[PDB]
Parts: sequence; structure tokens; C-alpha cells
Amino acid sequence: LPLEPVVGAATAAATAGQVNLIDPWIMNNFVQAPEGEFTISPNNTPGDILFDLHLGPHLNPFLQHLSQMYNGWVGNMRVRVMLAGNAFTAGKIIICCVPPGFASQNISIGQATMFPHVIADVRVLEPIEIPLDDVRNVLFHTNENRPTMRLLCMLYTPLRAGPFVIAGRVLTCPSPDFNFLFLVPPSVEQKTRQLTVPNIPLNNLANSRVPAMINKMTVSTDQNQVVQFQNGRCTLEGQLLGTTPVSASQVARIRGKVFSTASGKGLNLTELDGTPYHAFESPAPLGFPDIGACDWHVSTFKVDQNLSGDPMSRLDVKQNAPFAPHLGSIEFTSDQDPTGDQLGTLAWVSPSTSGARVDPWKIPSYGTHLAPPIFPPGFGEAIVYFMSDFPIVSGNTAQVPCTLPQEFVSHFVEQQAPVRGEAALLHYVDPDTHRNLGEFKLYPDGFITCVPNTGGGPQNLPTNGVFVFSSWVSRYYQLKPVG
Amino acid sequence: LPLEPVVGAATAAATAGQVNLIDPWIMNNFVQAPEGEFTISPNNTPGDILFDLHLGPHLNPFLQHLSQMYNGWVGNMRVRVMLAGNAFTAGKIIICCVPPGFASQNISIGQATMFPHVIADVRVLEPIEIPLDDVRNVLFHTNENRPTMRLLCMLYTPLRAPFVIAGRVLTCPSPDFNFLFLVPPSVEQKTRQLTVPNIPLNNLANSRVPAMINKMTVSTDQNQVVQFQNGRCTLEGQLLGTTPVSASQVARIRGKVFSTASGKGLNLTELDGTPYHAFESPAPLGFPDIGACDWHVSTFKVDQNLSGDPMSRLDVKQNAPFAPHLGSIEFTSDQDPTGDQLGTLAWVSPSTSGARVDPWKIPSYGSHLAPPIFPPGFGEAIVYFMSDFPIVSGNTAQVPCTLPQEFVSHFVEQQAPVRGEAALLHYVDPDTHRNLGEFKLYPDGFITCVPNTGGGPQNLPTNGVFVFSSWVSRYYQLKPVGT
Amino acid sequence: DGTSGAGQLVPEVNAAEPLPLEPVVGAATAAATAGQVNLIDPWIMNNFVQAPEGEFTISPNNTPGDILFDLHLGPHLNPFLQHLSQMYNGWVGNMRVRVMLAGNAFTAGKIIICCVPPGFASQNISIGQATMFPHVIADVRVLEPIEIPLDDVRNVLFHTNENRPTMRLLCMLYTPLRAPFVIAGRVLTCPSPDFNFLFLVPPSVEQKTRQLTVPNIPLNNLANSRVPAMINKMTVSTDQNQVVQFQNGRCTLEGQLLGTTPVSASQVARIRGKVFSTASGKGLNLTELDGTPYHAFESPAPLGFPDIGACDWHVSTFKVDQNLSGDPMSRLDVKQNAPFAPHLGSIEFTSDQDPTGDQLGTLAWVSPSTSGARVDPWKIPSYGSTVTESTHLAPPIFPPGFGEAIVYFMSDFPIVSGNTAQVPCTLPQEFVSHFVEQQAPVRGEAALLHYVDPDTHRNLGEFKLYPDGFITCVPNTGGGPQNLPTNGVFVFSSWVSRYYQLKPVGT
Repeated sequence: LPLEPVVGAATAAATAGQVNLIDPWIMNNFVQAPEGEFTISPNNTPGDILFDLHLGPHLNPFLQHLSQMYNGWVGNMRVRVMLAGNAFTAGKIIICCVPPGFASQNISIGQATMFPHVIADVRVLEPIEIPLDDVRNVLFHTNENRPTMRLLCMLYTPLRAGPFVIAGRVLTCPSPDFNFLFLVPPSVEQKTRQLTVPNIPLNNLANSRVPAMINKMTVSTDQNQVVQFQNGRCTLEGQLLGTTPVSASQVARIRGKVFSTASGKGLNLTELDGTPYHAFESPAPLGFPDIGACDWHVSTFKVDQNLSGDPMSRLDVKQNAPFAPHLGSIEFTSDQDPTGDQLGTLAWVSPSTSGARVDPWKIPSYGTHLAPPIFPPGFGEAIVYFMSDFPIVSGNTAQVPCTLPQEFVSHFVEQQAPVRGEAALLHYVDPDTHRNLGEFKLYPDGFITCVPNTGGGPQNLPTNGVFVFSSWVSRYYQLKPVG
Repeated sequence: LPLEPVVGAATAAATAGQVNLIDPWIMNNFVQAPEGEFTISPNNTPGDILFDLHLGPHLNPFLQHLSQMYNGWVGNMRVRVMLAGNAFTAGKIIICCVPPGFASQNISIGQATMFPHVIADVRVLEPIEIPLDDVRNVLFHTNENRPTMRLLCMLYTPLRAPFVIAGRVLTCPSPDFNFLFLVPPSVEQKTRQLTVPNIPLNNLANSRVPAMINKMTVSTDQNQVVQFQNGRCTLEGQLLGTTPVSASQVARIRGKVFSTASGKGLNLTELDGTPYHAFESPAPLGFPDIGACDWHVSTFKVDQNLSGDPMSRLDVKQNAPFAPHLGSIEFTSDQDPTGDQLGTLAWVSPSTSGARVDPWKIPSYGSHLAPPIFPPGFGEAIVYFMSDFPIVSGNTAQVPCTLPQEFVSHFVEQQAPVRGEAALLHYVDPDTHRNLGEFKLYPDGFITCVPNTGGGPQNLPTNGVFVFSSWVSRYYQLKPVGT
Repeated sequence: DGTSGAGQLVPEVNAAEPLPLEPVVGAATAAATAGQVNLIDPWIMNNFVQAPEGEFTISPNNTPGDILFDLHLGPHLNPFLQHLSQMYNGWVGNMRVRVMLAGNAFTAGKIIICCVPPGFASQNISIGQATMFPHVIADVRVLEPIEIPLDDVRNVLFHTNENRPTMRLLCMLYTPLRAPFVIAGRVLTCPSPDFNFLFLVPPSVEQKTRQLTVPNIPLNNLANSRVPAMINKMTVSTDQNQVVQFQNGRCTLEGQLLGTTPVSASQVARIRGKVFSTASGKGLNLTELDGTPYHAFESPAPLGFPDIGACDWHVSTFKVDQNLSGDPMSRLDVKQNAPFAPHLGSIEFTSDQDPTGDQLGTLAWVSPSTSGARVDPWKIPSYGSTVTESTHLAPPIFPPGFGEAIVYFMSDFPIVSGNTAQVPCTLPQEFVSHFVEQQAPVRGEAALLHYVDPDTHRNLGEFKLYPDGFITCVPNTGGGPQNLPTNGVFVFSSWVSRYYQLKPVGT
């Protein structure tokens, strides 16, 4: 290779506080990378990306567990590539070393030979060993994200034999130039956390919009519908968006004070614990329903007395032009007499006119710092929604969709993990036989996408599996079809 | 110069992949930089800015062409400055070296003495040589944006001389210059060069109506502001407003016909059948913007089976139901249009009887627009490009714009960065290659000039080609064009 | 490579004889007379990088005697040397060529690679005559790649970017291939330790060292080149032996327009003239699109004249006069009859409205010539009134065989009662206006293009751009390119030979 030898730990020996050691049995065995599975099929053209890495301590699950009590790292790692072919095949492969700070859209196979490369045949027997060295700009890497040295593997000549696919594995162990740098109290710094997904089956996740359970996932019928839900919106760093509450006993709730004028009878909106509502950036009080273009039916009760009568009194809210909850004022009608304070929940909806149809894929017009919409991205990636049984009269369906469940939002808020990639990769896993049922992507804005089969998506999967985080991938990572 | 000796690649030899040598003949002659030209004038005051350059490999057209092959760079340069004045213009200048990390955003002429500086007169014959050193904090410089050293030229004493003083800046590298990591050439976007297309003026298409550019002119009242919505594209390639890419998408309307009790209408979609989203764009891409008039759109029906006469002329009035931001217009026509209608604006007419049509206004979409274009002062005016178009009862029969469509389609394709406050353009006759005028190209996407008294750019031939010259500052004074 | 686990089925090293040519001195000659001698990067001198003309296929459709690749000795055989060649002027020295071949353990065949001296110019060197040059006969089953020195036989002290003959490598098939199969071969080059560029020149100014590029525009943003509309589909024709001779949208890769091809995307299908009206009827005396007079020359018509033949035209014009009152437009109806002769600059029309003076208009919609005929959008009009006049049309386009098919670009356009309601072309207008500005030289017989998805940067199909200005493909059985997504980007990959076997596109 045209690479000069680099030095790992002699530059950061004098200017850092400490230089710490590593258990010598980690330096010897080769441990498989997180995304270290790739196949080569005869349907592949020359030029397809097969794998893609970048240098760090996350390429080895011992270094990732050791780095949570340290502060810096330097050094080079060693990579193995192991193919599985026999003596009756033909084809080549290319593995190039892209330097840090190089940004480009696509690299052809003619431009891939201008990097320091290794062109390896398919029929090889001993595994290919490639040095992955550290080309630094500073003395030592601290615990932030910063672009590092990449490997890039592409097909070079197409595969010919005589559905024979060829499977490959990537294995990685550090060189003796690897070192950690400063003893820190473990798992306290935010920069060394890792994102995790709760260990709860799908038939025990609550809905994030109505108070019911999730029973089956679908994809929408339209494949480019744009959704702008305001309940169940939260990014991966634990920043709530819209009117998303935290717990699951706060979804689709209403608390306010009743005023009685000659104009009608209405509600002055407060929050769900007695604090007065502030109109700074929230479109509504935290816990307000977002079912748009319908007629709500909220059943409340009287709060601060020793009640002797029948407390429950249904209230009917119509989404006309006086409906403006952003100012903290909705108008209702009823058959009982609700006075004072009323804490209630949304029971069921109704259409506006006498013959209209309730479309639960829409949001009301509040009157103002809304949540941003969700466009369906990439190549064939479809946003997976979660349906739930809820009483909707005179509608096309009885299923209410969402993007994330409530126990995901209540976990992302407490966890406060950072984002180390451009997307996440999940694995739907049966909890009995531990077999992988399908893979999904988790984007940094909080919506799960997938690539479905023709005529079948995630709805064909059973409803008692458990999501499991795997690793961080790029945005253009290819998924497998589900169905 | 009061500066320590600064080493080159001796620090970056350890932690980089390669260290690469260059030609020993580049370090001998002084070549004019692509950011060289500046002017001194008695309009200036002691304390202005004549040029400012950040240290890099883009200060020399040999190092710029070499840096598309490499990744990093380390080392110093040498700068040499020429002036051209008589023995009747008295005054000094001052060229100082501001280190990186010094942030004050205003430097008095008494504070610029406290840097490493060269104080030079304007009556000098031999040029002035000053070394620009690479004071840095890191081991080497990756081809991206980090603060490097600055040259900074100010007027140090008032100029008692329309006489301007031309100046040029010539650079050559020191013997300590070195590039670092070989990549494939011309793949990164960060080391690209801005070009202007090599087309004559009469072979350029208009950007507001479907016609060809006839001549250039300036306005009569040169303090009128314009807010055109087609032909708006910044130099980095970001489209603004409703500007389309190609030249066959200009002033075209496509939508589905709906009938109601009050006339007919069109439910607007995009220009290929894709549904329109009411977002950041004020209209579907390619919507016309000739305001305060009545349109005449001639459409046909997108259908495989047509008979008789497939054309229909829709007359759109800009009354209160004209609201293209919501996604609906109205029309009146004597034919019977149905289904998906696609058409192009044909001619415009006055709104009421006796009134006249103004082609400089824009319609009212609302009942997220592009920012207005203000003239940048210093006795300049905006160059407009005129084109013949059928206009009844108007002042002129010609429609202006701010950029040709090929310029927009070139800036979108190239995506070159911006290294200056303006771009100086020449206008050359393509036979004898003489020069006819100087124009500035601002990074907001419009071309200005300084018109002569009694004339302007409308007295020039109409077959000249624009040629990129250099990157200049905001106060470069242009020679007046005209007669 | 893979000599470890390939068994002993294939040979590993090509046993070759030394070539019958003496070694050639390098850059020591141009030290006394040239101005400068410029050193280059030592990291280039020992890395084998794939040449731009570095792809070929050996398919069992090839006969013995087909040209696989053909290289002229220059600095354009290496992308580092090509990118350095735009800065300097002149060069000397030798190169080092390396050919990669890896078939199965089942295939069979041989190739022959010969060195032709400068000045020996002949067409169709056979495989009998290629033996008489210094040659190496290599197998198609070897593992270690063949290395061939490309010496620099010359008459003068050093070279220059003008037109002079240089040495050639010429690799042809020798015995037929015997096994759905091809053999992907790659050619990799590296300079000798005697290579040297000579004189510094302003970079990327001269024409002879340029590089052909294709625009970075998606498919749905390209304009049609025969009617004013946008491209929305790529199809192939049914009759694969139908000849097409279009007039608009014809441009060679060197950037030299043919026929009535305009430059801008707003000049297509336009007519400008001054209306005369005798006692017989009404007509137009044709001028150019900017008022300049039109003379009978190499073009058969003014630039931008429409070319949909054997039909009726409906053109909607307007007066060029400033003072307009009332209804400005006027629809003209043209028949392709005997008084239709745009080569002499006169047509004849009828209209309900009355336009006079100067008129400028655009073709609106077409119509059949008779009450029960059809509209074929694949024909062209007869420009000359008498058929024997030399009107200097563009030459017809023939498909180059090997199962290939020409790609057409369709657009929605109001055709009344035709075969389909779409108009084809050969090149988009943004390709013509990009080929005219660049003026890049052509270094092969085709240009392999890839149709790339703009987001995931995948690969959807291979295409070939021929130097006469059209794009071909090999359609799959019962499919074609009309199944592809309509927002891809054509990227340039390599310069290939005329007999490159593409992969079938579509389903």
C-alpha cells in the first residue's frame, strides 16, 4: 500500500494526563464487526457498495464497554475479510482507504483505484488482512464525533460461476498502538452513552394519541402521504415536540375552568396539574388531542369537592371557526351542568355534517410553532404506523395511527442518549425462539421505516415480537424486504 | 518582518498518510491570483478595506489546479502587490497580517500598525513584497473551512488625486509548501472553481416568459426595488422562489378542472402530475409572476385520445379568488376544458379598461417569498435582460429579468463555493476578443453595472460572451459603460 | 490475486518470449533544448491506476479478429497524468500497461496484443498481419496479470499536444471464446521512470487536453429537442430495423451542429417571417429567429424550424410591433403540400384571423394530412420543392447491431389522432447545449454511460453514447428501458470499443 506508517500513542504521551493499558487477550482474538455481513449475488453490477466502516472504538464490543470509563483514544486497528467460495467461480473485489475529510456523492470503480487499494479475487482461501490506520489532525481523539479514516468495499468484476451467492464476514481487532487516555467515573458522561430500545413486546405498547393499546402495524395505502401529527413526536435526544406528554395517563386529556356567558358555555384551558397555561411555544396544553376534522365527545368530572351527585358529564366540542385552543378557549355544549373545574378524557368522535366521513389522518387548525412534517424518504422506504382500536363512528376505519408508541417516548426522554450516526437499525425479534423477523430503520426525527414486499408489509408479522437495537448505519443503507 | 520561522510538513510527516512534492518551477515566478484586483478612489476614506485574503492553495492558479488532486496542505506563501498611479496622486496604504483566532470585526488605522505590516506609498514603481506565514494550531489543514491567516489592506492616509488607481495581487508558494493525501481529481465539491457559460447573449433564454433575450438595459428610475420570483438562484446553487431548472418549465400551469356554482377553476398540481404541497414555495415551480394584469393561458388536455381542436384559452383574472398559494385559481373561457389540463401563458392584458400593465410587479399569492433585490449603492444600477413578448396596452412590449435561464441551470449543476463578496465579469466580443465592459455578479444572483451619463449597457453589441475575471470586494469601482 | 484456492485448473503465469524491439531512451534527449523539465509525484510512479479506456468484454458473439481495445501512447492513459497534462505542454517517455483477465476453469480462448509503429497507417489489420509485429499471445484463463511495455518510438526530440502519430497497442481476439457469459477485462496503467512533462502553460486552456463530461441533471428536468415540452419517458421502437433521420436534436460529440439544430431550449419549433399576401392566397417569407435574413446554405431551413413530417401544422403567432390593440394572437394553419418549400424561404398558410407584418410563433398542435390518415411522428418533411436539390440533411442513423436498440425520449404533446400521443427525439436539449460549449476531443468509438439513481447512488443500467450523437441500449426480453425510474442521472464511465457487450436493461 502507498500509506506511510503512522504513530498512535507517542504523540499523546507527553501532553495527556495518563496513558492506560488494555487486557492483552483483547489484542489477540478477532471479533466480528457490528455490520459485518455482506453477500454477493449474480444480480449485482460492478460498483455496488458491500460494506462501509470508519475507525473508532465502536468496531469492537470490548472497546465500546471499556471506553465508557475513559476519555480519549488513539491508534490503529486491523481488519479481516473472509469470503466463502470454491474453485469454480470467478470475480474480483476492491477495498479502498478513503481519508478523513473527503466528502463525495459516489465513487465509481475507476475512481476507487486511485485510493490506496487492495484488489482481491473471490477464489482466495486465507483471509485478507488490511491495516486501518489513524490519520489524525490533532494529537488525540477526544470523545466527540469527528470524521475518521474509512474503509470502502466495492464489487470490481461481476460474479460468474459454473442462485449461488457468496457470503462475507468482517472481523476486527486492535493493533498494539491502541491506548485509552484518562480515567473518568464510568457511565456518567453523556458522550459515551449508547441508544437502547425497551424490552417490551408489541402487544404491550400503549398508543401515543388515544388511550388504547397497539395491536397491529401497517403501512398506509398511499405511498407518499405527508403526516404532521402533533402527539407522539420526540427526537432521539429526548426533546419533545408539539404537545407530546411524557407518561401514558396524560394522552388526550383536558383540564380547564368553565365560564358561563350569554354567548355560550366554554372552557379556559389550564394544564393537567393545576398550573396555568402559557402560550409561549406550545400549540396547545400538553396532552391535548390532535384528531382533526371531527366532533369530539369529552367526559369530565368535578374536581375539588366532596361530591354527592353524579359527577360525569359529557361535553360536545365542534371544530368550527370559534374552535381556537391556542389562545386557551374552546366552546362546548352538554346536557348536564358542568361548573368550576373539569378534568376529562376524549371518549369518541363524530363527523361534522350529517354525512361526512371522519379521516383520522389529519390535525386541527389551532390558530404557531407546530411540529415539522414527515416526508417519506429514500428508495422505497415506507413509514410504518401503529394502529389501535378506538370507537370512531361513521368512519372509513376504526384504527388510529401514530408514529412512535408512548413507551418509546417515555424511554427516550429518560435515557438522553446522543446520536452517533445518520440512522439506526432495529431488529424485530421473537422472544421465544430468538429468530430475526425483519429489520427496520429508526431515523433521528422519530419514525420507523421499512421496505415492504409486493402486497405485504409489516402487517404479516406476528404481534408479540420485541424490537432490539443493533448498530448505527448510513442513510443509504439497503434494507431487506419484509413480508 | 517580526515573525518566527514557521516549519512546514515536518510536523505532519508523522500522522498523515503521504507527503507529496510539487514542481520546483512554481516557486519561482509570481502569478496573478484569482482574487487579485482592487481599486483605490477618492470616494474611499482612511479605514476602508481594499482586499482581504485567507491563506490557502486557492491563491495561485497552479496550486488551485493541483489541490483538486490532493486532500491537505501545509506551508507558507509569498505575496506581491502592484499599484498604478501618477505622480499627482498622494497617499499611503498598509498591508497587515491578522492571526487566526483574533475576532474584532473592525480594525482602526491606528490598530493595524500593531500587526506585522508593510506601509507603502501609491507612487511607487517597483512592487511591494510581504510574506504570508502559516501560523496554525493543528498539524495540517484539511480542505474545508477553518480560520487561517489573513492579509488585510486598508487606506492609511487620505487620497488627494474620475481617476481610479488599479491594483493587482500576485502570489507564489514558499519552498515549504506541501500537499498531503492523493484523492481522485475533481471529485470533491469544496475545491471547485466557479465558471460562467460560454454562450453568446442572443443565444440565451429568458427566465420569466418563454422567449429569447433581446438586449440589456437599466431602469429609468434606478432606485426602484424588484422582487421577481422567477430567475432567482444564488451562486452556490440554491433555488429561490418558484424558479424551475430547465428553460421549458417557465410560465406553465397544470392542474385538474373543477366545476362549481360560481364559474370554473383549476386544482393546481405540479408540472409532472405530482401533488402540490403548500409549503416553502409560494406556488408550483414554474408558475408565472407577471402581476396586476389578466392572463391568457393556452392549454391542452393530457390524454391519449383527442379529436377536433384540442386547444383552449383560459383567461385568469387576479381578483380575490386568485389565490395560488392555497392551490386554486379561477378562469373563464368559451371552450369546454375538462380533466388534466397543461398549458403555457400566451399573453397578458390590462385588468380594467383604461389602465396600463406594469411588467415590473409581482402577484399576491397570499391573501414564504423571495427577498427583494436592493441596488448596492456606490453609483450602481441593476442590469435587466429584455425579451419580446405580446403585451397589449403597456409602456414597453418587453419583459425584464435578473438572470438568464442558462445561468441558473449552470449554477444548479456546478455547485461551486463562493470565496468573495462579488464576482467581476467581462463582456468580450467573440471575434476580436476585445473588452466591452465590466460587470459585477453578486452572490445573491444579479448583475450590476455603473452606467455612463446619457447611455448605459443598451449601447453595446448583442453577441458578447461573459467571462469570469476574479473575485472582488464590495467596493470595487467599475469603469462606466456606454457612450 | 487468487492463486491459492483456485486449484491447479487454470494457468498462473503467462510464459512469454521477450519482444523483438530494443529499449528506447526516455527523457534525456529533451534536457538540452526544452525550457523546463518538471518532476512529478513519486507516489504516482509505482501505483497501477485504471486507465480511462480501461474496460472491455470478450463475448462468444465475437468473431476472431475483433478489436477489444486500442490505445495511443500519450498522457491520457492515466487519470493522474491526464489531470497533470492540462497544466503542462509536451511530454516524453514510456508507459507500463497491465491487462487483467480471469475466466472460469471452464472457458477457452486466446488474445493477441501487438505494437504498431508510428506512421504505419492502415485500416482493418487482420490477425495474420498482427503476427508480424512484436506481439504476445495470452490466454483468457491466466491469473497473474500480463504486463506489457509501451515504448516511445519517435522522430523528434519531444512531443507536443498537436496532431502527430504515436505508438499503438492493438489487442484483438485470436481464437473464438467457448464456454449468458462474458469476460470482464480491465486495463491498468502506470508511467515509467522516464516520464517527464516539459513546459508550464495556463491550466485547462488548450483544447487538445480537455475531457468529455455529461451534465448532472436528472431525467425529468431535461427539455425535449423537437417540440417545446419536457421528457417524461424513455422508450425503444418496435421495428428495430426502422431508419430514423431527424433534423432537430442532431449534434456530434465534438460540438458541431447538424441540420436545423438550435442551441437554446426556447428556439425549438419556432417560425418567424414577414407575411405577404398576393391574389392567390397568403404566406410567409421566412427569416431567422432574430430578424436576420435567411440565405440558402448548409441548413435546409432556418434554425429551429419544426420537423414533424407528413402532417398539418398549427402555429400561433403574434406581431413584433410594439403598439398592440385587442387580440394579439393569430393561428396559422400550414399544409405540407406542393407550395410548402422552406428551403427557398417561403411557406403558404390559411387563417381565420388576419395577421400582417412581421410574425413570430410556436408550433401548437398537429393534425392529419387527409380526413382519414394518421400522424406518424417518426417522419420528416420534404424541404425542397423539387426532390433533386442538395439540401444538406443530417445523415441517417443506423443501429450498430449486436442486439442493440436506440433509446428514444418521449414527451407529452397534443397530437390529434396519431399512433401515440408522444413525440420522440434522440438527444435532450441540455446535452446539445453542453456539447457545444465544451468542444472536448473524442478518444474512442463509444462512451459507456451509467444511469444512476440520484439519492442512493445505485446503478440501474448501462448505455453507450456514440460519437454521431445518439444513445443505445440492449433491451431485455419483453422489456426495455421504459421500466426504469424517471429521475436518474447519466454519468460518464469510460471510452469503450464498438463491440462492447452491455448488460440487458429492464425486465
